[PDB]
Formats: sequence, structure tokens, C-alpha cells
Amino acid sequence: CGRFLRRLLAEESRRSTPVGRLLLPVLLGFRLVLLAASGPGVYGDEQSEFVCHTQQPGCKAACFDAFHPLSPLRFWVFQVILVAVPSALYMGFTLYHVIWHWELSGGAGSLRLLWAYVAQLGARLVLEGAALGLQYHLYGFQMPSSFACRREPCLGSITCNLSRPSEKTIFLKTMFGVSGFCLLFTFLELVLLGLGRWWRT
Amino acid sequence: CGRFLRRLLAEESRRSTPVGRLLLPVLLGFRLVLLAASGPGVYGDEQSEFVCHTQQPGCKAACFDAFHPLSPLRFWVFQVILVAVPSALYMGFTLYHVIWHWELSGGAGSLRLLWAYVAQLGARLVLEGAALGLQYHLYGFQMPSSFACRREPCLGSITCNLSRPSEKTIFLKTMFGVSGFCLLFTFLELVLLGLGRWWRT
Amino acid sequence: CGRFLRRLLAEESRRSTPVGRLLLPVLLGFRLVLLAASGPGVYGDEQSEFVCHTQQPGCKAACFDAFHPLSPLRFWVFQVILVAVPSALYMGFTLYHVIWHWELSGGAGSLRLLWAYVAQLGARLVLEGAALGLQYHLYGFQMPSSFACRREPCLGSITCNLSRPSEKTIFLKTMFGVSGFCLLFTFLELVLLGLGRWWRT
Amino acid sequence: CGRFLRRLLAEESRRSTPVGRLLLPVLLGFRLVLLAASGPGVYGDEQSEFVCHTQQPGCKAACFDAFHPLSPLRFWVFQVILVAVPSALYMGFTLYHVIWHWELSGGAGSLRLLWAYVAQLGARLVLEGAALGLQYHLYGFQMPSSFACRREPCLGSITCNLSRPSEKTIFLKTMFGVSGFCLLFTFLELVLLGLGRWWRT
Amino acid sequence: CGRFLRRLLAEESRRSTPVGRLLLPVLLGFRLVLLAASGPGVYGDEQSEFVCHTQQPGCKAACFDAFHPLSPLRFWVFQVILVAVPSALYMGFTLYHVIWHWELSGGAGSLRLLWAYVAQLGARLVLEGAALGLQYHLYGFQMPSSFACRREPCLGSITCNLSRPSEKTIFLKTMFGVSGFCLLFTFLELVLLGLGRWWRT
Amino acid sequence: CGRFLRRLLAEESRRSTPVGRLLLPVLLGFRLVLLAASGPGVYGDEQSEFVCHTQQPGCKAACFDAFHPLSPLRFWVFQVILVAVPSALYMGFTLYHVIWHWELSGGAGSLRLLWAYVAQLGARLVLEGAALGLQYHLYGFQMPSSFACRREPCLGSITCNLSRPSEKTIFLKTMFGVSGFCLLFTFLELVLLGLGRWWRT
Ligand SMILES: CCCCCCCCCCC(CCCCCCCCCC)(CO[C@H]1O[C@@H](CO)[C@H](O[C@@H]2O[C@@H](CO)[C@H](O)[C@@H](O)[C@@H]2O)[C@@H](O)[C@@H]1O)CO[C@H]1O[C@@H](CO)[C@H](O[C@@H]2O[C@@H](CO)[C@H](O)[C@@H](O)[C@@H]2O)[C@@H](O)[C@H]1O
Ligand SMILES: CCCCCCCCCCC(CCCCCCCCCC)(CO[C@H]1O[C@@H](CO)[C@H](O[C@@H]2O[C@@H](CO)[C@H](O)[C@@H](O)[C@@H]2O)[C@@H](O)[C@@H]1O)CO[C@H]1O[C@@H](CO)[C@H](O[C@@H]2O[C@@H](CO)[C@H](O)[C@@H](O)[C@@H]2O)[C@@H](O)[C@H]1O
Ligand SMILES: CCCCCCCCCCC(CCCCCCCCCC)(CO[C@H]1O[C@@H](CO)[C@H](O[C@@H]2O[C@@H](CO)[C@H](O)[C@@H](O)[C@@H]2O)[C@@H](O)[C@@H]1O)CO[C@H]1O[C@@H](CO)[C@H](O[C@@H]2O[C@@H](CO)[C@H](O)[C@@H](O)[C@@H]2O)[C@@H](O)[C@H]1O
Ligand SMILES: CCCCCCCCCCC(CCCCCCCCCC)(CO[C@H]1O[C@@H](CO)[C@H](O[C@@H]2O[C@@H](CO)[C@H](O)[C@@H](O)[C@@H]2O)[C@@H](O)[C@@H]1O)CO[C@H]1O[C@@H](CO)[C@H](O[C@@H]2O[C@@H](CO)[C@H](O)[C@@H](O)[C@@H]2O)[C@@H](O)[C@H]1O
Ligand SMILES: CCCCCCCCCCC(CCCCCCCCCC)(CO[C@H]1O[C@@H](CO)[C@H](O[C@@H]2O[C@@H](CO)[C@H](O)[C@@H](O)[C@@H]2O)[C@@H](O)[C@@H]1O)CO[C@H]1O[C@@H](CO)[C@H](O[C@@H]2O[C@@H](CO)[C@H](O)[C@@H](O)[C@@H]2O)[C@@H](O)[C@H]1O
Ligand SMILES: CCCCCCCCCCC(CCCCCCCCCC)(CO[C@H]1O[C@@H](CO)[C@H](O[C@@H]2O[C@@H](CO)[C@H](O)[C@@H](O)[C@@H]2O)[C@@H](O)[C@@H]1O)CO[C@H]1O[C@@H](CO)[C@H](O[C@@H]2O[C@@H](CO)[C@H](O)[C@@H](O)[C@@H]2O)[C@@H](O)[C@H]1O
Repeated sequence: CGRFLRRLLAEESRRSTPVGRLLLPVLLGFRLVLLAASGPGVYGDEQSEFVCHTQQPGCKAACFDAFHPLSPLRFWVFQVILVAVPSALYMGFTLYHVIWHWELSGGAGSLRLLWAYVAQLGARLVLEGAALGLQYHLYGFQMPSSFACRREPCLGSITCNLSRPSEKTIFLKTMFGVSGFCLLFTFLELVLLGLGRWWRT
Repeated sequence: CGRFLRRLLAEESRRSTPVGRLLLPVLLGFRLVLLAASGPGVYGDEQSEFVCHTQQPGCKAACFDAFHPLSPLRFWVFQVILVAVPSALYMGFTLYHVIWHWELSGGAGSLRLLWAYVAQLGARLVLEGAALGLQYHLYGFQMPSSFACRREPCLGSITCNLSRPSEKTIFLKTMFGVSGFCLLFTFLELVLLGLGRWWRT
Repeated sequence: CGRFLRRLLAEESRRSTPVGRLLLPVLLGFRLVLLAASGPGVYGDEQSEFVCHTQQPGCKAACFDAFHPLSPLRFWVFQVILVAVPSALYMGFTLYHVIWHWELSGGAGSLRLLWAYVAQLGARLVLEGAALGLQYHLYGFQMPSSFACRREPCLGSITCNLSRPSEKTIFLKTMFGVSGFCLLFTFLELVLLGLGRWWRT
Repeated sequence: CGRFLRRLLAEESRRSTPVGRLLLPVLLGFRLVLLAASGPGVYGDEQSEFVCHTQQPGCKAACFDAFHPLSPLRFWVFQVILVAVPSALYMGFTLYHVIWHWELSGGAGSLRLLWAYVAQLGARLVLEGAALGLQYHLYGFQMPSSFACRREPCLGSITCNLSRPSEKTIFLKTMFGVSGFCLLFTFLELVLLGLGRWWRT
Repeated sequence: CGRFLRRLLAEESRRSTPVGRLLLPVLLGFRLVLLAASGPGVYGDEQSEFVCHTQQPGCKAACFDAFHPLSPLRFWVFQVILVAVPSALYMGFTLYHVIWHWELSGGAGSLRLLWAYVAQLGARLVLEGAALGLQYHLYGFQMPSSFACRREPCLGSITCNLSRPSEKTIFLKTMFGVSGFCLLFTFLELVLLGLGRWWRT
Repeated sequence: CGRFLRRLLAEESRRSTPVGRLLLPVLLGFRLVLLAASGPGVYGDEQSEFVCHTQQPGCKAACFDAFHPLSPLRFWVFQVILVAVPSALYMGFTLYHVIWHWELSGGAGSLRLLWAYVAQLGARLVLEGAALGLQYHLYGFQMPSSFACRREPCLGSITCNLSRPSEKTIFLKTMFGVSGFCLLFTFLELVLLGLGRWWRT
């Protein structure tokens, strides 16, 4: 109902600044729409785009497995669903609070909702920071055009060629930047609540 | 209606702790979204990724059938729909209880809803535990890179090679962990209701 | 409207037991979700999985047509839409009954709704039983690994090989069991209404 | 709104029998669901299932074009959207009648709705009958297994083979039967309104 | 809301005849459903259905580009979205008129809605007429079975063959007829408002 | 709720002209529908439509990467989601303004909504203008039919041929025109608010 949805939206964002109320939800929606609309077109065919110059049985599959143990499409899907877990717990906690206080009326509980809001921002700051570090460790900042392989069952060292290294590099840097701004604005919303006044005190 | 949906949500979760009210529904939704979004991309092409070094008619199909009698994608779909059966029976039982007590007013029946809640948690604990044991028995904890085959109509013993063993191993361990936490938090919600006070008494 | 939907649900299930109110709708939904999610992955490629050892023009297509005149995917889709026809007629009959008695108020007609409920269960019992018998007659209980063919325009007798006979056998036995329980619980709901007191009297 | 939708459903079916109120809408929905769920799987690959024994340039395409100038999938889609045109005109005429009589109150116009109901049944009887005759003229009652071709630019007479003639024949006879019952029950609903008392008088 | 949607539908069609209120919206919906359901199946594979008898590098692509600079699927999508632009402007103009006159009450503005209705019909008449003329200029009334090509980098003159010319011709004539009736009934709705009394006066 | 949605639409467009209220939203919706319906059919297969006359390993992929570092489909998706970011921030700012002034009543804040409306139009003018300049710099106004390549690991200079250059050129000019009108009508809506009276004063 409108009267109910209108009271729920005012309670979920009563102790937030505009950074947490407007800017963060739009940035996270931007990231998801970009991944769903453009992701499969850039990285979906990476296996048939990895051509090695050989005919020995089993050497091609051994070299591709050593180059990419995990696809970026699978990495990014895990990041967006894990980062959504603290927000879904907080929104469910807020819904049951509004239900079990409507029948009563329709302080001690207002201070419980603030501690839950600080806890999910802190968890999102830790999860977002670990993901950026893993992305740099797994993929770097560029996709090369060739790759040298000396994995068994290959005889000697073989050269393999990759397709579309420019478009894949452009998409990798864009995702780093979009996630980097999500981390900065999560950190800033904790400062405007008083993270500074807690550290040195 | 809001007034009706608001009374239904307060009745379905009146004798639950936060583990059953918030944590379990989010974990089960996480598992389903991960399977639908990433499952086909990891395991969808497993048949054409199984290359055997032979030309005898019918030996390739006999070796693949001996390696995997059932695909993990089919196994995991069965697990999530079977585990949802006790919850759908409980939510339907609760809906008809609220309907046939609204026209009256709008004790003996409050104690019937508690026994139904304990029964579906116990059934989910048994179904979830059997699935984890079968997953380990069928697949183990890793996917190998080669496989030796001596099944008829093959002459001698042939070697077959598999593609992407690292990404398939990573996904198999992730699904074991997500299901393992679902089992732990189902067991804990039965303890907080008084499973301990029933066993030794 | 809630007040209207709430009166409709209480009328459609006023003379039903819990077997007809909870258990049957969940079993029928389980069957449909399993067919839509897993069916195409097991049986969708059966035509290119039927390899015959020959080069004569037209012999391959003649042997596949003699092996499977109808695919199980087409058989099962027909079964689930035919079994839904009696239930859709009953739910429409109930909706117009509630509409043409709201404007009046908002016995003779309560006894018309009971006879319509008994008639659609009896029709579903006949349709479900005929489908199980046809499934056994068309497919049996297992899918073989080879098949011998002496159909024109083949010269002599040729051997053809099939892929994935284990996974196809597992899925065929699962669908027989799910449909078998639907038949048992339709028969039991007619007994709890008084089928026994009508036969010998 | 419920109060509005409830008055609209009682006006659209105030001068109908149960044949027009329950049986016809379910039969037409059955036909559409069967076409969308099973149609592409039976007839979607008919072009690559038409193998001719030749290498002359352009003879294969000339023989397939002489065999099927129109696919059954395209024929059946046209039939279901054309038959829905009289019903959509009638339901729109009824909606504006209820709107322009609510503000007034909320005879001469009740007799206008009856003449519109008789006119759309008569149009559907003519369109449904013409479609059945064209289906028999274009396709017959069976799909053959071979086809002889003497069309230019073929040198001589060549034989072409078709795949899956049994499953295509089964689906063609099923669609004839489903449409045949739609025609019978449209004709019967005009008789129960008084078509008999108009012909001989 | 029903009370709001009910007042909006009576204002958008208060100065229309049944041609503009019922017949035109059904014809335009018919065209869109036919294009989405059957279009890709007839014209989606036109590039691989254009076989030329040559091996020179680049001659095949030069001949197909000279035959079809624009696909009918792209032409028809542009026609239906362009023709919908005047109707979307009119329906938005009507919505804001009803909103900014509800708070007041809930003549000079009734005459503004009539001039806007005449302007969008006139724009649709011009856009629909230009599309029919371009369709005849680009495609004609039939698709041939062969095509002769003397475009560079081809050496000499080569013959190319097309697949399914009968089904493509049938679909092209059907789309001309459906659009031709849309133009006639747009012209007739302007005459019934008084286009005749404006021309000679 | 209707009463709430009706007050929200009147506040979001209380200081707009018809250019911003009707014309701009329809033009932006037109662009998105054209990209989703026709984009993949024109540019989806550009990689297999780039045929080079060579057999050296790795020369084909090096030449395609030098021709197109970024696909137009990826460029246009980024443009439409970036241009939607200022509008989503403004509509969220307006929703919370209406909520936190309903409970009060149900000047200083009316002047805050005007400054936010001017700021998102100015941001959209800068983003739209930069996109048009980049589109001309990356792609020009036409797609050629051939391309000469002297990139390593190619030996000498090779010629590569492209398919369908006419249809790709037609679509590129259409997207430039649709975006050009979006820029003009964003600039005009700032002039009708008083951009002229601010520049020289
Ligand atoms: C109004 C005036 C405005 C002026 C604007 C100036 C701005 C310049 C833009 C630069 C940019 C923007 C990308 C779009 C990002 C959008 C973000 C949204 C993304 C959506 C999610 C594209 O710009 C390129 O466009 C080319 C078009 O062909 C132009 O080519 C010239 O002109 C043509 C004319 O037609 C001629 O035809 C053509 O012959 C000319 O060569 C160049 O100007 C330019 O390189 C990116 O530059 C790119 O350069 C390449 C070069 O190597 C980089 O490759 C790297 O090195 C390779 C070898 O080591 C590796 O192999 C590769 O792996 C690696 O990557 C890329 O990485 C990237 O840095
Ligand atoms: C800010 C500092 C932070 C530091 C972080 C340290 C953490 C280290 C992470 C480790 C991890 C995380 C996977 C992501 C899980 C995400 C969960 C979400 C999943 C979404 C659902 C990927 O890390 C790998 O990344 C490689 C990238 O190429 C790196 O390669 C090096 O550096 C490159 C540099 O570029 C160079 O290019 C490259 O030459 C270097 O070799 C290595 O560092 C590392 O192996 C998993 O390790 C993996 O190792 C492989 C090795 O064998 C395992 O293979 C197993 O053995 C094979 C042979 O028996 C079998 O054949 C295979 O079948 C079997 O499996 C895998 O099983 C797995 O254990
Ligand atoms: C915690 C302890 C718990 C212990 C649990 C014990 C329970 C045992 C389960 C048994 C079951 C469950 C299927 C899942 C059903 C789920 C229902 C949901 C379905 C979703 C809709 C799979 O179990 C199999 O798993 C194998 C895994 O490879 C194991 O192989 C071994 O260990 C591996 C180790 O890794 C080694 O690698 C491997 O070398 C070992 O060989 C075996 O243990 C076993 O055969 C079905 O058994 C199956 O057996 C095969 C054999 O022939 C049947 O084939 C039939 O005969 C062929 C020749 O005539 C025909 O050609 C074929 O056509 C026909 O069919 C199948 O029909 C089916 O009966
Ligand atoms: C509880 C007891 C209950 C007893 C029930 C008795 C009822 C019998 C049913 C009969 C029916 C039902 C189809 C399902 C319709 C469902 C409607 C819903 C459809 C969903 C939209 C399938 O039944 C077939 O099933 C076979 C299974 O293989 C059986 O084969 C035997 O047993 C196997 C055992 O395993 C053995 O393996 C196998 O070796 C045995 O040969 C046969 O019994 C039978 O032919 C249709 O019969 C079909 O026959 C074929 C023969 O030619 C017709 O082909 C026609 O002629 C060809 C040559 O001119 C042309 O080339 C072809 O073009 C043309 O068509 C078909 O047209 C059709 O008439
Ligand atoms: C109850 C009695 C009722 C009697 C009804 C009489 C009505 C006759 C209908 C006629 C119609 C309706 C199409 C359906 C339109 C539906 C609209 C909805 C569309 C959905 C969006 C199909 O009718 C055809 O059906 C054939 C079936 O095979 C019949 O073939 C015979 O009988 C078979 C028996 O089985 C035998 O097997 C078979 O050997 C016999 O040859 C013929 O009767 C007839 O040609 C269209 O006719 C078509 O003719 C072809 C001939 O050339 C035209 O080709 C043109 O010329 C080529 C060479 O220059 C070019 O190459 C081609 O490019 C060009 O096009 C087509 O253009 C079109 O005009
Ligand atoms: C009622 C009277 C009304 C009269 C109307 C007059 C208007 C004329 C329209 C002109 C237009 C409209 C495109 C539709 C735009 C719709 C916008 C919506 C788009 C949806 C998003 C299509 O018109 C073409 O149609 C041809 C049909 O085949 C006609 O061909 C003749 O007649 C046939 C008869 O059948 C005969 O068969 C056929 O043999 C005849 O040759 C010609 O008339 C004409 O070229 C575009 O013209 C196009 O010309 C080509 C030529 O080169 C241009 O190619 C360029 O050069 C190449 C070589 O350098 C490059 O290789 C290429 O890369 C480059 O591009 C294109 O770029 C484009 O400019």
C-alpha cells in the first residue's frame, strides 16, 4: 500500500546523507546494467578466440587453463551478488521493524536501526576493497596479444594468439573505475556519520 | 491488500528467530541466483569439451557415459526444487489459516502452526544433508584433466582430455560451501527453539 | 481486490481435504518446473546424438524415424496441458458463481460446486492413468546404447549408436515416479470424499 | 478496480451460455500454448532436414521451394491472430459501453451488445472454416518421406529425402482436431441463441 | 487508480468515431504482433541464403550489398516506431491535461485537445503514405529466384541464387495490405470529422 | 497510489515547458527501442564479416584489432546509460522531497527543485555533446568496403574485405541524427528558462 510503502521509505533512509540515499544506489545499478548488457558480447567467446599453433593432443586445453583459471564474467557476477547480501539483510530487518510497530501505534528501537546501518556499510567496505585487490592480482590492467606456454603435454614452447585485446582492455579499466568510485563513496558516507570522531576517541 | 499481506507476514514469522527470518531466505536466494547466472557458462558445453584420441565408432560416447552419468547442472536443479517443497507446503498452510480466521474475527490453532514450522525444518535438514553426501560421492572435490577408459566398444585403453578443469573445480567447491552453510543455519534454528531440551528429555 | 480474492479462495476449497488443498498443487507445480528447467538439456539434441555407420543416402533418417516416432519432450508437454484443462474449467465456473452472488448478497448452488469438483477429479484420474500406460508402451523403463535397423532404403542391417543413455534413463524414471504420485493422491482425495460409500451402494 | 472489473465481466457474458463462457476460451488458449511450446521443436529445422542427392548449383533450393511455398508455423500464427480480431473488437466495444454508462448511473443499449455478440461469432465461424479447408489443401493429412523433383535448373529428375515424417504427421493431425472442435462449439453456441428459429423463419 | 484511469479513457476518446476508437488500434497491434512472431523466421537468414557460384575473394559480398542495401526487417521496425511517435505525444498531452484539471475541479481546453487530435492523424497520414511508396521503390511486389552481378571485384558476370522466394513474396504482399488498410482508415477518420467541409471552404 | 503518483508527476514537471515534458522523453525512448530491436542484427556479426586473404598465424586478428578497437554496439550502450544518470538522480531527489512534505502538510524547497532541474540539463548537454564528437572521431560518417593492413605479424601488406557496408552506413547516420536532435532540444529547453538572460548579465 502507498501509506505503508511511504512510511517504509522514510524509515530506511532517516539517518542517511544524500550520498547514501541517491548516489550509491545509482552507481550500483549502473554497474549491474553495464555487466548484463555488454559483458557477454566482450568476453563470451574467449575460448574460441585463443588459437594455438600446434596439433599435439591436449596441448591447447592445457595452455588456456594456465592462462585463465577463472573468467572475468564469473568473477564480476560473484562480486555483485556478494555485495548485495548486507543490503538485503538490512532492508529485511527494517521491514519487520515497521510491521511490528504499526499494530502498536501505526528510541531504543530507533538506535537499533542506526547500528545496523553502520554495520552493513562497514561490511560492504571490506568486501569491495578485497574484490579490487583480487581483480588486479588475477588480471592486471591489460590483456596481451600473445602468450607463451610450456605446460605438459606440450612438446617444447608454443605461441598462442588472442583476439580483440583492445576492447577487452577498455572494458577491464572501465569496471575498475566504476567499482573504485563505489568504494570511495561508501568510505565517505561513514565519515559523514562520525567515523573520524570514533578513531581518535 | 496491504492490511492482509501485513497480517500474513506477521503470522508466518511469529515463532522464528532472526536466523530463520532473515539469514536463511537470503542464503537460499543467493544459491539460486548463482546457479541461474553462472551455471550454464561453466558446465553447459561439457560434452564437446571431452576429446578422446580415437576413431573407432562408438568409443567416445561410451567413455563419456562412464565418466559422467549425471551432469552437475541437473543435480543442482533437483536439489533446489526439492528443498523448496516443505516451505511451499508451510506457506500454503499459513495462508488458509489466516483466511479461515479473518471472517471469524478479522491457542489451539496457534500451536498447530508451531508444529508445522518444526516439521518443515526437520525435513529440510534431512534433504540438505543427503544432497551434500551424494555430491561428494558423485563428483568429489576436483575435476581431473585426463581420464582412462576401457569400456566396450573400445579396443584397448584410450586417453581422453577435458577442458577448463580449474574453473569447474572452483565452482564445485563454491556450491559445497554455500550448501554447507544452509545446513548449519537450519540446524541452529532448531536448537534455538529447544531441540536440546527434547533430546535428553 | 483482497476482499474479493479472499472470498474466492475460501469458496474454491471449502469441500476439499488438505490433500487437494496443499499436496496436489505443489506436486503438479514441481513437475512443470522440472520439465522446463531440465528437459531441453537432456533430450534437446537427441537427433544429432544418433550416429549410424553408413553413407547410403536416406538410411540414417529412416532408422531414426523408426526408433522414435515421438520425442518425450513433446509427449510430456501434451500431458501437462491436457491435465490442466479440467482444473481451468472448474476455476472459471467458480469465479462466475462468486460474481453472480456478490451483487445479490455480497444451498442449491453450494451443491452444484461439489458435483463440479468431483467431476474434474474423475476426469484427471482417467487422463493421468492413460498417460502412464502410454509412456510405458512408447519408451519402457530404459534407453539402450545401440539399435539395429533393417528399414528401406538401407542395404542390409546397420548398427547405430546413441549418446548419454544413463542420464536419459535417470530422467525417464524420475518423470514416471512424479506422475505416479499425482495419480495416487488424486485417487485418495476421491476416497476421502466418499467414493467407497458409492461403489458398494 | 475490483468493483469495475467485476461489473465488466458480468456484462461481457450476460447473454452467453456456458459453451461461450467457459469452453471456447479454454480451447483457444490450449491451441496457442501448444503452438508456442512445441511448434518450433517439430517444424523449425525443416530446411536443413530436406536433403537432395545432387551437386548442380541451384537445384536444391528450387525443389524445396516447390515442395513448401509456406511453412505450417507461419500458417498457424496467421490463423490464431486473425481469429482473435473479432473478439478484440467486441471486448473494446463492451469496455467503452460500461464507461459511458457508469458516470450516468454507476434496453436500447442492452440490445446493441447482443447484436455485436452474434456478429463476432458469425465472423469467427467463417474464418475458422476457411482455415481448415486451406490447411487440407496445402498440406493434406500426412508428410511423406521422399519427393521427386523436375524443376529447372535441375538436369533430369532427382530424389530428395525428408527427416522425421512421423512426428510431423502426428502434430498436423493434432492441430486439425483442436481447430475442428473450435468450429463445432462456435456453431453450437449460435444454435443455442436461436439460429434455428431464424433460418426457417 | 480506477477512478483516474476511467476518466482518462473517456477524455482521450471523447471526439473520436468508432473507426479511431476500436478499428485503428487493433490494426496497428495486429501489424506489430505479426512482425515480432513471424518476421525473423522468414527474413532472418537472408545472407546465408544468397549463394553465388564463384571463388574470387570479395565478389560474393559485393553482389549481396548491391542486391539489398537495407533488409526489410530493419525497414519495418523503423516504420512502426516512427508511426507511434505522434500517438505517444498526444497521449502524454492528454495525461497532463487531466492532472492539471483534477486539483481544480476533480471549453478553451476542450478545444485544444481536438486540435491536437487532428494534428497527429494528419502526421500519421503523411508518414504512412511515404512508407508505402518507399517499400514499393525498394522491394517491389516480388522476390526473384536469381540475380546477375557485374560489380567490382568480380571478373565478368556471375549468377547468384536465392532460397525461399515464394514465402518471402507472400510475406511482402501481406505487409503491404495490412499497412494499406491502416492508411485508408486514417484518411476516413479525418473525413468523418469534417475534412470535406474544410477543403472546398 | 494514484493520489500519490498524481502529486509526484505534477511536482517533477511544474517548472518545465512542453519541450522538456513531452518531446525529450519520447526522443530518448525512441533511441533505446531502436538500439535494442535493430542493433544486434546490423553489427552483431562484424567479426566473422571481416575476411582477410592470408594464412599466416595471427595476422587476421591483428588487422581486425587495428580497424575497430571498440564496437559501435558497446559505444552506444555506454552513451544511453551515462545520459540516464542525471535524470535518475533528479527523480530520486524529487521523490524524497514529496515524501518528507506529505507528513507535514499532505518556497525555499520549491527553489531547490528548480536549481536541481537546471543542473541535470546542463550535465546532459555536456555529456551528449562529447559523445557526438567521439562518435565522429572513432567511426566517421561511412563504413568502407576494404581495408589495407601492415601490422605485425603480417608479412607485407594484405587486403581485407568487409560485408554489408551500405546497411552499416545507413544505421550510423540514423544514430547521429537521433542524438543530434536530443542535443538541440536540451539546449532549447535551457534557453526558454532564461539561459540568455544569464549570459550577458
Ligand atoms: C572531436 C575531437 C575529439 C578528440 C578525442 C581524442 C580521444 C582519443 C580516444 C582514444 C581511444 C578512446 C576509446 C573509447 C573509450 C570510451 C569509454 C566508453 C567505453 C564503453 C564501455 C580510441 O581512439 C582510437 O581510435 C582509432 C580509430 O581507428 C584511431 O585510429 C587512427 O585514426 C583512425 C581514424 O579513422 C584511422 O583510421 C586509423 O588508421 C588510425 O590509427 C586513433 O585515434 C585511436 O587509437 C582509446 O585509444 C586506444 O588506442 C589503442 C592504440 O593502440 C590502444 O591499443 C593498445 O596498444 C596495442 C598495441 O600495443 C595493443 O595491441 C592493444 O592491446 C592495446 O590496447 C587501446 O588500448 C586504446 O588506448
Ligand atoms: C593484492 C594481493 C592479494 C593476494 C591474493 C592471494 C590469493 C591467491 C588466489 C588463488 C586463486 C583464486 C581463485 C579466485 C576465487 C574467487 C571465488 C569466487 C569464484 C566465483 C564463483 C587464483 O590465483 C591464480 O591466479 C593466476 C593468474 O594467472 C596466478 O598465476 C601466476 O601469476 C600470474 C600473474 O598474472 C602469471 O601470469 C602466471 O604465469 C602465474 O602462474 C596465480 O597467482 C594463481 O594460481 C586460485 O588458485 C588456483 O590455482 C591453480 C594452480 O594450479 C589451481 O589449479 C589446480 O592445479 C592444476 C595443476 O595440477 C590443475 O590442472 C587444476 O585442475 C587444479 O585446479 C586452481 O585450482 C586454483 O587453486
Ligand atoms: C556418502 C555415501 C552415500 C552413498 C550413496 C549410494 C547411492 C549410489 C547412487 C547410484 C547412482 C545415483 C544417480 C543420482 C540420482 C539422483 C536423482 C535426481 C536426478 C535429477 C533429475 C549414480 O552413482 C554412480 O556414480 C558413479 C560416478 O562415476 C560411480 O562410479 C564409480 O565410482 C566413481 C567414483 O568417482 C569412479 O570414478 C568410477 O570409476 C566408478 O565406476 C558409481 O558409484 C555409480 O555408478 C545411479 O547409478 C547408475 O549406475 C550406472 C552404472 O551402469 C547405471 O548405468 C546403466 O548401465 C550401463 C551399462 O549397462 C548402461 O550403459 C546405462 O545406460 C545404464 O543406465 C545407471 O543407470 C545408474 O543406475
Ligand atoms: C498399456 C497398453 C496401451 C496400448 C496403447 C496402444 C496405442 C498405440 C499408439 C500408436 C502411436 C501413438 C502416438 C502417440 C500420440 C499421442 C498424442 C499426443 C501427441 C503430442 C502432440 C505410436 O506407437 C508406436 O510406438 C512404437 C514405439 O517404437 C511401437 O513400435 C514397436 O514397438 C516398439 C516397442 O518398444 C519396438 O521397439 C519397435 O521395434 C516396434 O516397431 C509401435 O507400437 C507403434 O508404432 C502412433 O503410431 C504410429 O505408427 C507409425 C508406424 O509407421 C506411423 O508411421 C507412418 O508410417 C511410416 C511408414 O509408412 C511412415 O514413414 C510415417 O511417415 C507414417 O507416419 C505413425 O504415423 C503413427 O501412426
Ligand atoms: C478446399 C478448397 C479450397 C481451394 C483454395 C484455393 C486457393 C489456392 C491458394 C494458392 C497459394 C495460397 C498461399 C497461402 C496464403 C495465406 C495467407 C496467410 C499467409 C501468412 C502470413 C498456395 O497454393 C499452392 O499450394 C501448393 C502446395 O504444394 C499447390 O501445389 C500443387 O498441389 C500440391 C498438392 O499437395 C501438389 O503437391 C503440388 O505438386 C502441386 O504443384 C498449389 O495448389 C498452389 O500452388 C499461393 O500460390 C502460390 O503459387 C506459387 C506457384 O508458383 C507462386 O510461386 C511463384 O512462381 C514461382 C515460379 O515462377 C516463383 O519461383 C515464386 O517465387 C513465385 O512466388 C506463389 O507465389 C503463390 O502464388
Ligand atoms: C515512389 C517514389 C519515391 C522515390 C524515393 C527516392 C529515394 C531514394 C532512396 C535511396 C536509398 C534509401 C535508403 C532507405 C533509408 C530509410 C531510413 C530508415 C532506415 C532504418 C534504420 C536506397 O535506394 C536504393 O535502392 C536500390 C534498390 O536496390 C535502388 O537500386 C536500383 O534500383 C533497383 C530497383 O529494384 C534495381 O534493382 C537496382 O539494380 C538499381 O541499382 C536505388 O534506387 C537506390 O540505390 C539509399 O541509397 C543508397 O544508395 C547506395 C548506392 O551506392 C549507397 O551505397 C554507397 O555506395 C557504395 C558504392 O560506393 C558503397 O559500397 C556503399 O558502402 C555506400 O553506402 C548507400 O549508401 C545509400 O545511399
